[PDB]
Formats: sequence, C-alpha cells, structure tokens
Amino acid sequence: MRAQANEDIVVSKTSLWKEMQYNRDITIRFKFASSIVKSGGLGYKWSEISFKPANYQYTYTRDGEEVTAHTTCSVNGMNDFNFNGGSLPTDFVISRYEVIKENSYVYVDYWDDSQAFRNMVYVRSLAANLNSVICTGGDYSFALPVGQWPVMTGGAVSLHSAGVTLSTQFTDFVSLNSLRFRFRLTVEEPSFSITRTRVSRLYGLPAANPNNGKEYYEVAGRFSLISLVPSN
Amino acid sequence: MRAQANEDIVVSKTSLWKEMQYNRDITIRFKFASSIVKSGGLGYKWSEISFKPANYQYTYTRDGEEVTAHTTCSVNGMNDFNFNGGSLPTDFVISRYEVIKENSYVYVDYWDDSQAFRNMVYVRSLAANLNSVICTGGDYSFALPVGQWPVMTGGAVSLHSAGVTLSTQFTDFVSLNSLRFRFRLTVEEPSFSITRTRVSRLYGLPAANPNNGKEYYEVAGRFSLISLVPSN
Amino acid sequence: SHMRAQANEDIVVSKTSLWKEMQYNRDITIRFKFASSIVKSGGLGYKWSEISFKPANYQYTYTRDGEEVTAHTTCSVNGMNDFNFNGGSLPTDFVISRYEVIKENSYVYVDYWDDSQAFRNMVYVRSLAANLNSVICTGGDYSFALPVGQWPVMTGGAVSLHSAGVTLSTQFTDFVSLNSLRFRFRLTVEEPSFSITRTRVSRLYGLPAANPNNGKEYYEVAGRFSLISLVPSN
Repeated sequence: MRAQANEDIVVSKTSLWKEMQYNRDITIRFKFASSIVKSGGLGYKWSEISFKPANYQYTYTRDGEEVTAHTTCSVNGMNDFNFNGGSLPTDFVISRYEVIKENSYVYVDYWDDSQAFRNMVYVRSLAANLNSVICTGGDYSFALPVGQWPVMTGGAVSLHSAGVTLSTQFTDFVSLNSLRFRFRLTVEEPSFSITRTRVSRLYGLPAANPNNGKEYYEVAGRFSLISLVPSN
Repeated sequence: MRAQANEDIVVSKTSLWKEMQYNRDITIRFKFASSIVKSGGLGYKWSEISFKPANYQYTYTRDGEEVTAHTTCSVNGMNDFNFNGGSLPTDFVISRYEVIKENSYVYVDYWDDSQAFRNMVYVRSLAANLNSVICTGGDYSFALPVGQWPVMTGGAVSLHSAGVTLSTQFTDFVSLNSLRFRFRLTVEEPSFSITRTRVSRLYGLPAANPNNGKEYYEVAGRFSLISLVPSN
Repeated sequence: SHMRAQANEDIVVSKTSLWKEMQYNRDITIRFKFASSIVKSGGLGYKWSEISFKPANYQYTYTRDGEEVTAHTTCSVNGMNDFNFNGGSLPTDFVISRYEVIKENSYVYVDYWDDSQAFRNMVYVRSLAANLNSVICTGGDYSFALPVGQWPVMTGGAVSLHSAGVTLSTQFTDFVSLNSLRFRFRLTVEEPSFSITRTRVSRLYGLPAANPNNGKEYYEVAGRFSLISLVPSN
C-alpha cells in the first residue's frame, strides 16, 4: 500500500537486512560532451569530432525539499561520417565525425541524495516511467585561416525510454549507486548539413554541438523498486 | 552432494539470504582487438599497433538449452617492438607494435545468463578447470603508396589457465557480474616476421592481427563455487 | 556494547548465521606517488604539447604489530589548473601548450588497500573515521632540453595535503579488483613558488605536473582508521 509520490516503504525486516520499497519522482537533467580535435598544418583540417561521457551536477525541488542529483550521459552505436574537401593543405577536411541515429543508444545514469540510492545494489520489481525529449544540434563553425567558414548545422533525435538497469557513476570521489536509463532514438527534423559543401539532408545528431547552447536536457519521470539494504 | 554437470544446490538459507553451490560447464569464446594508427606524411609510416579490450557476445547449447554469454578480453605486460626501415619520408616504418610473450598475461572475463552469475558478489570455494588454447597471428599488409607491400606474418602463443577472480564487465548498458580468468603464455610456432625486411624468427603474438581471421578463440572448462545471494 | 582493546583489532559488533558486523581498527601507513604524461610537439624539438597528471599505483609492505603488511595504493587528482608557455610560433620558439598545476581548488585522492581482514569484503561501511598526518609535496626540476640555447627548467612548487573525507572505492588492477578506502586530500599551496628558468614565468604557486615526486620513491601519510563493516559470516 502506497500513500505518496516520494516514499520509503518497509517490505521486510531482519536484524541486519531489510527490503525497502522506494518510490521516487525524478527530474533527469543531463548533457552530452564532445571531443573536437584539429589536425596539424595550416588549420583547414579537423581529425575528429566525437561524443564523450558528460557529467552534470544539479539541484531541484521535490516535496518542498532540495534534491541534489548527479547524472552521467554516454552514447553507443555512433555512426562515422567524414568530409573530404581534397588533399591540399588548404582543402577543408573533417577526417571523422560521429552521428547518433536510430541504430544508436544514449544512456543517462542518475543518482540523487535521497534514501532510495543508499546502498542500491540488489533491486527487484524495478519499474520506471519517463518522458521523451528532443535533442537538436547547434551550429558549429569551422574557422578556416582564409576564406569563408564552413558551418555544420542542424540535426535532431528524440529520446524514448527503453529499459533501466543498475549502474555506478564513478566520480572523482564517491562512487554513486545509480539507475541507468537507456533511450532508443528516432531521427527528427531538421536534417543536418555543412554550409559551403555538397553535404546536406542527413538525419541524426552530430557530435559537433549536440547541446545547442542549452545547459542541460531534461526528462521527467518516476521509478518504483524494492531494494535489499543493510538495516543499520 | 553433487548430481550433474550444471546445477544449483542450496547450501544454507535464511528468509533474505542464501548460500548457493553453483556448478557449471562453460564454453569461453573471446577475441582480441587492435589499435593501428598511421603517422603523417606520405603514408609509409605507422605510429602504433597495440592491443585493446574486446567484447564478444554469443550463444551456445548447454544441456539442451540456449546459453547467452559475453566475454571481455584484455592483456597486460605486452612488449614493445619496432621497425625502422629508413629516415626518408618515403621509408617503411613501425614506431611501436605490441607483442605478448611469456612475460605477458591475457585475461578473459566471462558471464552467461544462467542463475550462477546473478548477484555473484560474495564467492567461497571458487574452483575452475580450463583447457588451454593456441592463438596465432594472421597476416597484416602495410599498404605503401608505392612498391610492393610488407606483410607482418606468423606469431603464436598458447594460453594456460592461471587463476580466477571475480570481476565486472562494464557494458554500455548492464554491468555484468563475471569471473575473470587469467592466462599465462608460452610462445609457440610459427615465429613472426615482416616480409620485405630482415625481421624474422621472432616469438610471440603481435597486435597487428591476433585473431587470424577467426571470429573467436575457444576454451572449454568448468567451475564450482559457493555464492552468497539474495533469497528473493 | 563493544569496547576497544588495542590499535589493530577486529571486534564483533553483531553476528548472525550468514552476516556479521565487524569493527575494524587499524594503524595505516599510506604510501603513494604521482605520475605524469609528458608529450613533445612533433616537428623538430622545441615544443611540448602536454604535461599532465595521470593516476599512479604503488605496491609496498610495512610492519604493523610485528607482522608484515602488504598494501596497494592508487593516486589520482582532480580540479587541476591549466597553464601554458608560448615563447613564439616559429619552429625554434620554446613552447609547452598545456601543463597542469594542482592548487587549493584541486583534490588529490589516494585509494588504499592492504591484505588484512579489514579490507576483505568491505562493501557496507559505517562509523568510518580516520586520523592522518599531513604531507608536503614539492616539485623537482624538469629541464626542457632543446636544440640550442641555454635550457629552460621548470623548478619549484609545493602544496600540503590535508585529509578531507573518506569513502569506499575499488582499485581495478589488471586481475583482482581491490575493495578500498579512498582518502580525499584538500590542498594548501606552500612555499616555494614555481618558475621556469630562462623565461618570464615565476612566483606561481602550486605543484606542476612536471616532476611532482621530486625524486622521492613515495610520499607517505600515516594515521589510523576505525570503521564498522557488514560482512559475510563464512
């Protein structure tokens, strides 16, 4: 029997161990990170534009109280694209840039300072309900030493909750007991392109500017689970 | 008391915790992965040839049922070799390539979807028996801009079981409770060499093409252990 | 309830048929060291692109009550600060694109494990407390050997580490995964400042990643700790 959105319900009790039913409403805020590396030489060539795990620490209000949360966003199933403007030192070139599409997965680990994430190691009856969110690509200019600047623009995917499992966010200090939410992707308008090139009408989200100026992407949800935790 | 190759026997049980004797025959299939990086200039030079962890997911039959397994192969203690065929821009070179020998170790993490690996965190009386396996190097052509092509060829080591400990395979999604099998190596025939050079009669397994066209290497074995796990 | 009797001991706080709460009290000698990744700028020889900190492992043994203790530590840093020196763009101009320095806004973490009973199955801990001495880390010299000209030398720098919290962690070695305690150390910058000879860089405070160990085999922090751990009875 439940009574409120955010609650801890004792399921079983033993001297040292207890099974707790934890139900939490959560506000998941996260962001992507990118690794953009330029090649040597005159400055017309980029060797890599790829995704990398991004952390985000924040606070929000739940039941009149301040919640402190930490997320870690990672991706997989990235697709490799490239642009070859020619082999001359002055020819614009991106050797490799990543794009997440419908064959890609975005994962967001979530932890908050409430009791539910305390010693969260053995979970059963895990259930979660999460909203969907659209991520769009911001513009990214490739400042060439001379001439007009090519500009990667567009791109978009919508994230859809598709599974949850336990995970550990290995921060610099504490290793947080977390829930890892997997999101499947659906490509959305607009497609991306690179101005001043023959590249256009491609669908997916490039790793050039996946946050598009936003401080974070937000997904609201809630979970319910039974966790076997120490009694003392 | 035992009865069959694959079984779960309750050693002792309490309302929330229980000790299980898990016995299983296992088919370990794994593989290597390599990072081959080229240097700048004309394209007659390689900067690095090193091993990197490799995952392998597969299925096989055990007592008439389909078992789903996942392995992660990593190596440590590799040896750095190199080839310097000149100073000129147009001269074939390998600045550093890894070779595993008798002073090296290969580790294979194993997990399968049977009850034995669920919540495998506290293990007593861990015992395992594993066959040995031979890993051989396949050819690897160094595609020069001009001239015929060097081809690293040969190389081999036999893996011999040398201990097991618990580990976790941190996959893009689920973090699998696994058994980490360590293997000591013995060099074997054929030695390795690089055609069109004076390199030959060297022993060990180079990182250029350690899988030798195979999809996986296979080691059959069995383990027996007692695991303290949640009752529900 | 339970009472202490000596410096190193295991005390049964509670016991059931599969689980038990043990209080582990220990004197520890924490020995660790830093590691750095130093990379030269290709091309010819007057430029460096990186000098950063990288985690470092250290294995050692020491005595505790007449017995030999085997320990393993992993030192990592966070909140480092990025510095650089640009003495020209021409091939023959001295350049270090980025070198890290830890200051008062940085943290040094030292993960500790030893082969005693206390670290066996350490997963659920409470009443965790530790008393550690402070330790001063100073930077040794680092010469930027060049083609020609008198060589610049990164010299000086110092910070003192002060215990600022402990949490559980795992040291993931090549084989075994060690249940450990991660000690966080906040820093206070100390004299002397650091500088680079043959340049206008001087009077900067903090510990550069060039030669943080100053030739020592290890840095050592000592103390003792006490904690209650929920472990399997068998």
